[PDB]
Amino acid sequence: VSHQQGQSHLFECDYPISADTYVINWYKDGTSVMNYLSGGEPAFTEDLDDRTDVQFVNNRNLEITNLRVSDEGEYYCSVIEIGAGGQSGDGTRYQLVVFVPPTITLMGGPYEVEVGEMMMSTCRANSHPPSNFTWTLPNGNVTQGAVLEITNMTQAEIGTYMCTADNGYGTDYESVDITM
Amino acid sequence: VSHQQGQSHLFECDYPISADTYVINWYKDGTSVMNYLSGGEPAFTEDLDDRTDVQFVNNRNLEITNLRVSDEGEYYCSVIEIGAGGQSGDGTRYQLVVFVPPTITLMGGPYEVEVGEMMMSTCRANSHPPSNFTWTLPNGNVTQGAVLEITNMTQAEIGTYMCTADNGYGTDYESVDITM
Repeated sequence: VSHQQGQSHLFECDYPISADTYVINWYKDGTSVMNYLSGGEPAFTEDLDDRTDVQFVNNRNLEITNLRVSDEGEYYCSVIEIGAGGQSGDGTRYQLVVFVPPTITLMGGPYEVEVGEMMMSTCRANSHPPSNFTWTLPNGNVTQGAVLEITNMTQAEIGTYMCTADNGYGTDYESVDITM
Repeated sequence: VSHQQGQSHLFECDYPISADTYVINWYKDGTSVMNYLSGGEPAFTEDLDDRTDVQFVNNRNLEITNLRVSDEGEYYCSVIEIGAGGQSGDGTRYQLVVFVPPTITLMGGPYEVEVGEMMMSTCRANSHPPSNFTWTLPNGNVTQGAVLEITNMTQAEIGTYMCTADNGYGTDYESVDITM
């Protein structure tokens, strides 16, 4: 399940609780990030320690109201019923994705090139997951990879070059002219 | 055509230029934001003045590489051919949308309410365009509007309440418990 940064997500503890007294834990990648004893107060731990944007709702469910990329991971609750006939088990496991669409920045040059000289340009992008890159040359040809390289500048190489960055959660492009 | 903030957009001047000497202007909502004389240098004006993230590519096209919400508007180029038989005309008009998905923040209370007393909660969201809001009550009933209001707290009103914000370009929600 995916969201962008700053958005909320609520994980449901869907284990059938039937005891008057019980303990709930929420786990992130196998480590407890919240513990709760029925009738008490939820205590948030580890990655969720010192976060003001976390909530325990309906005495069951975990909510993070200001998602960060670092919040990504697998979440599930474990329930322990206290007293006679008391059972224990886990809720459904959820995989949280917090994505950031690509925004490109370009590093390199020169973009004005002497005949017979060279240039290099590295396309980069702020994103999550990390993006895949291509360069599109003035002739439409698509090159795979973040690095654009011209080794022997000719009248044939002058034109508009376009980087594209795509991480499955959005796309960005940026065009620059290479001239003599 | 839509993008998120920080992404690029390139507007094409698709007027058929056939003169050796010509002038190109780019307009935003009817006001010139760039002028260019063939063989000279592009000069960016008005809203595009003092922006380092603007480019004039292929002696034709306008590019903004760090989009802001304020960049929204209608864009088109106008071409003036200089000399004998010289013509003039406009390129295609484009409508640029720069959206921000909703991120909710909640304002109000109390969320612990005395019997017979009242509470109010106002759901808000950072977004563009501005979002439409609903509250979902513990009984599933969906109320339209950003404001949640409880006037006579009863055992019947306790439970989880959920605001949803949606602006056509994404959705966010946030759940809070109202108890006695």
